[PDB]
Amino acid sequence: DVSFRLSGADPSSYGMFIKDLRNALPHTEKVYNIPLLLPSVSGAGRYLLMHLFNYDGNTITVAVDVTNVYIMGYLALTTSYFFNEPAADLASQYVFRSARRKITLPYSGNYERLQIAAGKPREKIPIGLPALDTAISTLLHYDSTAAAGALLVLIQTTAEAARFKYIEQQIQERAYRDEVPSSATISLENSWSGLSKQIQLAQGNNGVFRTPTVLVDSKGNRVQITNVTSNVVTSNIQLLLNTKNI
Ligand SMILES: *[C@@H]1O[C@H](CO)[C@@H](O)[C@H](O)[C@H]1NC(C)=O
Ligand SMILES: O=C1O[C@H]([C@@H](O)CO)C(O)=C1O
Repeated sequence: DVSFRLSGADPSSYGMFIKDLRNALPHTEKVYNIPLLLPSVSGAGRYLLMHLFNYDGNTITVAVDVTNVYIMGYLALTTSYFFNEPAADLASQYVFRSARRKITLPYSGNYERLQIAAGKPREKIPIGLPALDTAISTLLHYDSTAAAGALLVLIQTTAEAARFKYIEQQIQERAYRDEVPSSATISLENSWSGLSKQIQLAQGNNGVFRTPTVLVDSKGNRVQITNVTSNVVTSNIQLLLNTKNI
């Protein structure tokens, strides 16, 4: 399991948590020195438990699929909550089995469905460590509209930061003040699968991408990523989605 405590959190301790989250995910190989997540994992071992505590020290446990860093659901006190999707249904066979009841959220976990539920695109939802405190607090007691927003914050501050050092850094800058995510953040989030695939295909193409990946950079400019010498690959991305799962 991994844990994170908002009380006393600072950029350094958040960065530590994110490192621990990345290190909790298994891989047998690296591709251009980036850990390649497994194609598949059998049974219960497929799910990592991330214990999160708000500033007041109340906690939720979040279940994360170690093959794709997707959040399946979470436990708040004696009640479990899972997305309305086959993968999370499965997860519910293995995790939080002693919850007194299980709620299926009225939406799947994809960004587009969460945004609709939350009533706003994530461009307009501030993120940061205080937003994460708020999100944990929201999730402690069921409210599906509010939870959609809290889940968007939760996903981006945990899984997306684990995937991209740049997003980790964004959150670090938002340690004590939330701000909407930069376009670059959105762009990386949206491109993780595509980036992951091209990086894997580049191996056999001398580090060159079969299809270039268009992103938004730190300056708010469009950039075209063609090969593994880009900073996106050498410095930013930290985990690759197996092409088996694309
Ligand atoms: C690879 O990427 C670098 C960094 O963007 C760029 O300057 C260079 O032209 C590209 N090289 C090839 C072989 O495509
Ligand atoms: O395809 C997606 O996977 C994650 C989701 O599973 C939650 O982690 C996400 O946000 C998407 O849009």
